[PDB]
Amino acid sequence: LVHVASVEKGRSYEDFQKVYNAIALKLREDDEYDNYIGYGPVLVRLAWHISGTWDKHDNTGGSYGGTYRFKKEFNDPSNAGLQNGFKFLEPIHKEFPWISSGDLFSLGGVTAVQEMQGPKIPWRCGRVDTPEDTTPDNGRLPDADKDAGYVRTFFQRLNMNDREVVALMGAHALGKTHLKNSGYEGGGANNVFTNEFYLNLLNEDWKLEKNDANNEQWDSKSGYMMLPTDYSLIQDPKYLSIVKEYANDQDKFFKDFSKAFEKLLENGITFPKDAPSPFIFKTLEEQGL
Ligand code: HEM
Ligand SMILES: Nc1ncc(C2CC2)[nH]1
Repeated sequence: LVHVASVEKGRSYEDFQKVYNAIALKLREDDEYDNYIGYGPVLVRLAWHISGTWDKHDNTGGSYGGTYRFKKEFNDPSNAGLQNGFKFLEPIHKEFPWISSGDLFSLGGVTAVQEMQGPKIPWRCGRVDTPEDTTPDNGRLPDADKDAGYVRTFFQRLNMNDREVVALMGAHALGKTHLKNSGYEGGGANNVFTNEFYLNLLNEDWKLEKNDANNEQWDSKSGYMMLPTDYSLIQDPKYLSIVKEYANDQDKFFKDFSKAFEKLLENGITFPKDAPSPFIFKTLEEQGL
C-alpha cells in the first residue's frame, strides 16, 4: 500500500507559512483553554494520535489520509479530548480550505511545538485525504498502564527504536492528563517545551498511588505525575541511560525530538524524488508578529 505525497496545487513555502501563522496567532489568542494552558499541548497530542495509528507492516493508518475527520477514529476512546484540538483547527481549515486534513493536523503539532519554544521541526506537505473506508480501527494507540517491554514492542510497529521512543515521550512535559479523558489526573500543566520530563523522572520523589478512577500512577510531593509507561523509562536500564542523557543535554533532546517527531508525522508517506525539501517555518517571534 503506497501513499505518494502530492503537493497542494500550486502551493509553496509561503502558503504554508501563512497557515502556520494563522495557527500560531490563534494559539496566542485563545489563551484561556484548559485553565490557561492554551491549545499547544492538545495540538501536539492530536498530531501524535493521527500519526500513531500507523502500521509499518501494511502501511495502514498514519497521518497521510487525514482519517481522524471520520467518526470511527474521531470517537476512538484513545482520542478522548482531542475534539478540542479539532475544533481549534476548524476555522483555520475554513480560511485555508486547500490544505489537506493530514497536512493541517500534522502542521498543527509542528506549529505548537515551535511556538511553545521547542525545537524547529522540518515539515513536508502533500498528505492527501483518503475515503472513510481507509480509517483504521480503534485500538492502535498505546495503553498507559503497561511496562517497558510493552512500550518497546509497541513502538516497533511505528519503526521507532529506544532513543526515538525516549525522545518522543519528552512531549509529556507539556499539558496534563484529565480524569474524564483518560482515567489519569495531574501533570505539570506547562505550555513551554523543555527537557523537564527527564529531570522530573530522575529528581522527584515518586510514589505509586491510585487515582480517583482506580488506576495506578506515580505522584510526587511536588505535585507532578508519571504514567506507568513513563516511569518504565527509568525501570528499564536501556531506557534509563537515554533519560539521563536528555536530562543532561537540552540541545541533544531538542535535536533528537525534532528528528523523531518529523519521522512520526511522515511515516507511511512516499516523497517523490522531485518533491520540495522540508520546510522550516519561522515562529511568530522570529517574524516580529
Ligand atoms: C506509551 C506511549 C504514550 C502513552 C501511553 C501516552 C498516554 C497519554 C495519556 C493517557 C495522556 C492524557 C490524555 C488526557 O487525559 O487528556 C497523554 C497526554 C499527552 N500526550 Fe501522551 N502518551 C504516549 C506518548 C506520547 C507521545 C509519543 C507524544 C508526542 C510526541 C505524546 C503527547 C502528549 C501530550 C502533549 C499530552 C498532553 C495533552 C493535553 O494536555 O491535553 N504522548 N498521553
Ligand atoms: N509526566 C507526564 N506524563 C503524562 C503527563 C501529562 C499528559 C501530559 N505528564
